[PDB]
Amino acid sequence: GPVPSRARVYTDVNTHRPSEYWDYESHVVEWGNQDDYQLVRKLGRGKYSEVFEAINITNNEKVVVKILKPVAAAKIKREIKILENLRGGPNIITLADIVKDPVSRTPALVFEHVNNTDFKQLYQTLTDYDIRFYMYEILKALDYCHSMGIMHRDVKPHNVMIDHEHRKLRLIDWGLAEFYHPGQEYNVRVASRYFKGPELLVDYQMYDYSLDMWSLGCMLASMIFRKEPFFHGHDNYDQLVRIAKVLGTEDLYDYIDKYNIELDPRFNDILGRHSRKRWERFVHSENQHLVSPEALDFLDKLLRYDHQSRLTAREAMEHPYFYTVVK
Ligand SMILES: Nc1ncnc2c1ncn2[C@@H]1O[C@H](COP(=O)(O)OP(=O)(O)OP(=O)(O)O)[C@@H](O)[C@H]1O
Ligand SMILES: N#CCc1c[nH]c2ccc(C(F)(F)F)cc12
Repeated sequence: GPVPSRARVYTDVNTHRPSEYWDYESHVVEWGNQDDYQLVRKLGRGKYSEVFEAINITNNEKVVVKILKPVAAAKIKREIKILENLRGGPNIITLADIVKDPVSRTPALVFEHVNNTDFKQLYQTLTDYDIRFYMYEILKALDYCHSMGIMHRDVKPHNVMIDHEHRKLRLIDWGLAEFYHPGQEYNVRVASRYFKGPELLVDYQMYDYSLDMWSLGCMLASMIFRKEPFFHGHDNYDQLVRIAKVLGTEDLYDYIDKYNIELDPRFNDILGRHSRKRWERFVHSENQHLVSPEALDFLDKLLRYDHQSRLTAREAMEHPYFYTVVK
């Protein structure tokens, strides 16, 4: 069957920590006072929650309340434990409280509010310097959570809040996050389609933190090349074909061979034969201002089929692409 894999960094984190750290089922939730929060307006509704802007009436400060939809309780305790474990970490959203919603009778996660800049404005106007600056801020969040034995598994621009006025970034939406345990087989139905790593698309379950680094590369490619999304699959199968038209099919077959993966036969008629395209092929007059040899070298080291061959978040921080960023 498939050959096992383990991360090349932070494999022992959850072994060195006490069981209480990762055993989220055993965690006893400390419930706050639901009346401290007055809902102001609905901000959105996803598959797993309804999101509201609210006011903490004990300090008159804005908060965001995520009221969980009645779903599997195991997912809820996992997100709570991860948020508590990561609290105070660089650029990690702060979980301010956990209360029982009086209407839904389900948990409501209270977060610090970020006065976030409109997603479209960020995509359209962040400069070359700003992309490098904010990518460095995301790497601080990812190296932190990976160093804490957690993979985010849903890295994408809608999960990265920026209050541009205050040069403030927060990595949010930890609902798909998981503790990394070497040898564990994980569910491949994670991340948004355009950000799914090849490991997910080829149904390789023994993945790790490096999945986040692929997602980050997808985010970077779409920003610098002005191509939203960069890999535009019609479904999860066509998603792998879109990647193969850029990275080539030879390296894909080598990846499948190395990990002894049985590729879904549905791919035999759609993958075709493709050679890697040099990153310069995607440069044009409308994206030249965001492209540099350092950006292309960095992107090249994230977008690799072999999850063990990608830069880790800490190695990425050392890359020349960030030399210009004020530290
Ligand atoms: N801490 C926070 N501060 C401010 N706004 C927040 C915070 N957390 C979440 N939000 C906002 O809550 C809103 C609703 O979130 P939701 O997951 O339902 O939608 P979405 O982000 O637009 O979708 P998706 O990420 O799946 O594409 C979004 O506009 C998001 O920016
Ligand atoms: N794509 C897109 C827009 C966007 C939303 N949140 C971000 C966080 C970082 C970056 C960075 F500039 F660093 F790539 C971009 C965004």
